[PDB]
Amino acid sequence: NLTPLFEELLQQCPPGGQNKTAHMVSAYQLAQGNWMPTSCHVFMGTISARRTKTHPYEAYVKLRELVEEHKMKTLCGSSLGKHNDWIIGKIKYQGNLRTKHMLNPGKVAEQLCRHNVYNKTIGSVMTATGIRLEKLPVVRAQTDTTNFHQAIRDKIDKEENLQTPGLHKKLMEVFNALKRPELESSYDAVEWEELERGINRKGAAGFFERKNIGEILDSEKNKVEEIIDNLKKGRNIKYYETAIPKNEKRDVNDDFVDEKKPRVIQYPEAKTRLAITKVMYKWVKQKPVVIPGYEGKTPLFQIFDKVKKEWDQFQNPVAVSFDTKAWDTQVTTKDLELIKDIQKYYFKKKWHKFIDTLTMHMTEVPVICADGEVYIRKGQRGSGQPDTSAGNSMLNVLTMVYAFCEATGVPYKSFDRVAKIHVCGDDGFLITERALGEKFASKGVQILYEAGKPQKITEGDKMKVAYQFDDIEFCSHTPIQVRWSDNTSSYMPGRNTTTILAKMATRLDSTIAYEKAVAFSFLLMYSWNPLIRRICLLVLSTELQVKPGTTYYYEGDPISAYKEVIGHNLFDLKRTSFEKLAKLNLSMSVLGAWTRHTSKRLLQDCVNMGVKEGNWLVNADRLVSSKTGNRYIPGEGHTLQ
Repeated sequence: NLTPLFEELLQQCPPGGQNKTAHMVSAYQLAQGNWMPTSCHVFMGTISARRTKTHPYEAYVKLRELVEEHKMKTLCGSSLGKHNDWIIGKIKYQGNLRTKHMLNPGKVAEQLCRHNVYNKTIGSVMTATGIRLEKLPVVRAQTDTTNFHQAIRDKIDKEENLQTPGLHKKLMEVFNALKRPELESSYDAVEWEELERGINRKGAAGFFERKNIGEILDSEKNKVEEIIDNLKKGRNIKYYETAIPKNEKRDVNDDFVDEKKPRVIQYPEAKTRLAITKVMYKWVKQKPVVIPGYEGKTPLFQIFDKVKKEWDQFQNPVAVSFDTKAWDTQVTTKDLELIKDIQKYYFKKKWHKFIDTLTMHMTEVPVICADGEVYIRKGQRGSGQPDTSAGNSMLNVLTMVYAFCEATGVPYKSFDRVAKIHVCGDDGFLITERALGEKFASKGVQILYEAGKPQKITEGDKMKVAYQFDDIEFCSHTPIQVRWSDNTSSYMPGRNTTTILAKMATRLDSTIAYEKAVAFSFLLMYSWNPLIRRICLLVLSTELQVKPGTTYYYEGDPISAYKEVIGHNLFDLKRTSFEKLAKLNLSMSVLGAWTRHTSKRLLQDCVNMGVKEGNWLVNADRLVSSKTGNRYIPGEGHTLQ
């Protein structure tokens, strides 16, 4: 009766270990009365209790008393580490972050250095069909300095999560169930050439740097090699991260979902990022993949077909979603230490002192904000570290297998026999049989809280379950089935039409070639969406002399290029799933972004252009060509990046 009240309190208790000595009672037994909490330390949703016949509300006031007693004797003195001392010398002005859990030593001197504009061609195409641009959500919000420091105080300014005693030994036992011993002690640094192939030269400079990635490559390689040398020998470097709001000028990726970035971007200097990537390439880029389920290298237009083939081998498949609240701030020092031990498993012994020193620097990180304010972060992850994707994915896989096995009784070495997991940093889900998944979905919240990865406050304290394939959510997307004219069916990455329109029509800048790279990219993703697909085809049909400039672009003909990645011709897309299309279209009607005329004014504009003589891309749309009589004859075309 009082059970859900206790379930909520137990997610405020400090995690503890087993007891045996004392009777260990759950939130159920507590609300049944006649149990008195001896301690507030929780182990698997149990607490210790003396059978002294209490009132259920006396028990609750007791446990709550024990917890608040604990919380005030625990919020207490962070001595700065010698290797971070150098940042104090650069301090010039008093701090004003008002942080309650990490040092704010002050503010350094300001240093010597983008708004949301429309893509005019793409935007005018939408305006031309009655899509009302003013009703579309804002998709690239820039935070001002005051809400930025608020985001720091709100999300970063925290003490490290308590975790179950012995957790990381258990996680290490999960790792040993899925290591790849044929790769142990084999990873070595890579050559400049391999590094330079896969690296964005626009990659951002840190607070004290001036040159970006490409400029350091061109003229300051010796500075990167010196950092490698220091770390390799175990000497300290002047390691620091810079903090910027999401969608700031320096918010640039070194390598369609961009919602997978936190509000505060924290990133090491470009010299330092190159140093880490040169040595740890094979691990941070996952070449080869050793993280089970890792999908960070699978294209979004492929991922759901791959998952479908696994869903299809279960009697009663369900998927349980991982939804950790602000994952990067929940990463603890013991978590980083676990990743370090795993890296050292795969790396040759000559890089172990490198790995150790890097990790030490990452456990207490000086962070400089854009405005110069300094804070000292304990643990956590900066979203811009080269290890973010690989470290987070591995950490997520271990913690989720741990939680599932503790929850269901399945032993770690038996996970691969009853469940399939997929991860992209903190994002992911596992597929398994309905009984197993429902048992994991109810208990996972409390176990994952005690493992130091609290889940987003869900409905009834259960994790989200998908009972049908296309209710799965992953990388901001969800499966939508399409029908091909060869009588096959496949799945594409679905997402709300309102969100696709806003992403397509807007840009941060400080050219039609870029708009056609966007249109081709969105065509690769969203050709299941008749409205997106037709706008793409029109924009691509604009100024055909101009080559395209941006996750993907096409050499030669975009329609051929499409046929290469997707494996069908655009013209063979017969049908999109009726129900899932209606779901993904609802916010068009809720926001008033379209009207009853919009779908036909768009089709008409395509027919109007496609009946004309020539070779028109719009005629690659099955239904447009149906009404023009003309077809599109492709040239020779290839997808690149």
